[PDB]
Amino acid sequence: EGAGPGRLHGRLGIKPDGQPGYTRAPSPPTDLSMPQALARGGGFNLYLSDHLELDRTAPDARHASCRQLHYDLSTLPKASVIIVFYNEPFSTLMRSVHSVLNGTPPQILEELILVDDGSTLPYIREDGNQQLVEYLKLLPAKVRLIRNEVRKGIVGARMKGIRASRAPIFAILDSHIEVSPQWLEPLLLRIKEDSRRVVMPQIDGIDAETFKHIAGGIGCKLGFLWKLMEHSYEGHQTARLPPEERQPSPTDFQTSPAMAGGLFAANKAFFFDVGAYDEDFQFWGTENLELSFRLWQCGGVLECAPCSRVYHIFRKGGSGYSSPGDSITINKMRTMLWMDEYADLAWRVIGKPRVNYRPESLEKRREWRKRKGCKSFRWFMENVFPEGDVVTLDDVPYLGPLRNDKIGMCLDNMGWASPGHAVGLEYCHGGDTQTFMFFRKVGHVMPVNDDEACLQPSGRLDWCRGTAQFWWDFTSSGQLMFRETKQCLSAFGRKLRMVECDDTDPYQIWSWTAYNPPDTFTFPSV
Ligand SMILES: O=c1ccn([C@@H]2O[C@H](COP(=O)(O)OP(=O)(O)O)[C@@H](O)[C@H]2O)c(=O)[nH]1
Ligand SMILES: [Mn+2]
Ligand SMILES: [Mn+2]
Repeated sequence: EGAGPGRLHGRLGIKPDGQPGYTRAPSPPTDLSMPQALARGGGFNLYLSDHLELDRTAPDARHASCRQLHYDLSTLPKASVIIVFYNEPFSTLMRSVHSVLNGTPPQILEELILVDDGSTLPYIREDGNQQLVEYLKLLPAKVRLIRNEVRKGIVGARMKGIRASRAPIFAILDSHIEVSPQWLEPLLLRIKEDSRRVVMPQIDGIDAETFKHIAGGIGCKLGFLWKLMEHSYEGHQTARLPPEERQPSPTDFQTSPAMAGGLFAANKAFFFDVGAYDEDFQFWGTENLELSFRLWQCGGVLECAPCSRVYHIFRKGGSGYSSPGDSITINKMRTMLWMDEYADLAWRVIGKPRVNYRPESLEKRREWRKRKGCKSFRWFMENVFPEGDVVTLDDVPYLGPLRNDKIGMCLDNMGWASPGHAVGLEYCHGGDTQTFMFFRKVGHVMPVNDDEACLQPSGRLDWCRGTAQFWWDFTSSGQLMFRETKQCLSAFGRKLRMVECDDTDPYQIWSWTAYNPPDTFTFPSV
C-alpha cells in the first residue's frame, strides 16, 4: 500500500493493473457558463470537481500553534467517521473519503461508514451501474456502505450510521469536504478527558465556483435567532462576554450555545443517553438547535476546536436535493418544546404556524425530558447564552402594532420583513404584517417576522446591528426617539420623518401593545 505522510491509509483507488479505478475529467470547457453549470451541479461546479484529483492536497488552515501539540495515537480511543449522502456526486463524495483516509492515522480510525440515504443516482443505486460499490472494492476494508431503502433525511441517515458504528466515539462529516491535518486527534483527546463533551471542528470553505480553499472567518461561538436558526455572535454580543473570553487563544477549546452544521464528534454511549436525535424530525432543518438546547439542558457540553479544521463546499446558485416545504416548520415546532415559555416568542416570529408536528410523539419527548431532569430554557439563556439580546421575556416589553391615533394608522412593513425597503402607514388590520417588537437591550424596533431587520430614522428597514445606528427609546409619552439624534418619529402627512421631540404633538405619539406572555407555552392543536 505504501503509506506515509499525506497517504496515511496507503495508496487509494488503485486497480490490480496499477492504474486508477477513477477516470478523471478533462479541464472544464473554456466557454462554460457558471450560472448554468452551478445549476446542473447541485450547487457546485461539477466540471471542475470532476477534473480535480481525488487526492487533492489542501493548505493547512490551522494556526501555527496547533502544530506544536503532540498526540499519543496509542492512548487515544478509536472513532468511526460517518458520511451520509443523498445523491452526492462521485467526485465530491470520493474526494471526501480520500481526504479522510489520507489524513487520518489508521490507529485511531476504526471504520468509515457511508450511508446512502435512498439515493436515486445511477452511480449509487443498487440496480444502477455499480460504479460506487465497485470503486469501494479498491479502498481499505474499513470503508463500509449501508443504505436506507427510502430517503429518511438528515436525522434518519445520521442515526443509521451512528447505530452501525462500532467505535466508542463517532464523528459525523459531510459528503463534500476536505480535512486539514490532525483534524481528529484534538477531538478524541478532548472527548477522552470527559465523555459528556460534544466537540465540533471549525469549518473552512471551498468555493463552489473555483474550488479554491478559503479560510473560515466564523468565530467559535454561536447564538440563535428567534426565527430558530443559528447565528454567530455579533460584535456587541462578544463584548458582553467575560473579559478573559472575548479573544481566546487559537488553541483554547471554546464553548458554544449552539451548533451550526452537523460536523461534530461525540461519545456514542453519551450521545444515546442525552437523547441522540429526535427521530420524528422531518428531512432537513433545525435538528442542530434541538440537539444544542437538549445537550446543554441535559448535562452535556458543546465545544468547538479551532485546531480541528475541515473544509466544506458551501453550495451556491443551486441546491443538491429536495425537501417538503412543511418539514422545516415541523422541525421548528418540535424544537420549541425545549424553549419552555420562550416558545411563545419563537412561535410568533415564524408566523404562528399550525402544522402536524407529531404531537403524540412530542409528549413522549416531554416525558423523557422530565424523566431525565433536564434544565429549563431560562437556565439555558442565563448560563449558556447570557450574551443574547433576550435573556428573559422582560427583554421584549412590546409586541404588537405601532399605531398613531392622530392619523388612525399603524406601521406596515408593506409585504417584506426582509430589510432594505421602506416602512409605510396603513389602516390597522391586525395581521402579522403590522406587528413589531422591541428588544430593550439594543433599542431595536423590528418586524415580528424577522429579528434581523431594524427600523431606521430614514423610515426604512435595514439589517440589525448592535450599534447606536439602530438604538431607539420608547418614551413614557409614546414617542419613538432615536437616541443618537434625540429626534422623534412623526407620522405627519402619512409620511415618516424625524422631528424635534414634543409630547404635545399628537403626530409623534404612538401606542405599542405591551408583551405579557404566559409562564407556559401550550402548543397549538392539530
Ligand atoms: O435527505 C438528506 C439530506 C442530506 N443528506 C446529506 O447530509 C449532509 C448534510 O446535508 P447538507 O449538505 O444539505 O447540509 P449543509 O449544506 O446545510 O451543510 C450532506 O452530506 C447531504 O448529502 C442526506 O444524507 N439526506
Ligand atoms: Mn454540507
Ligand atoms: Mn448578526
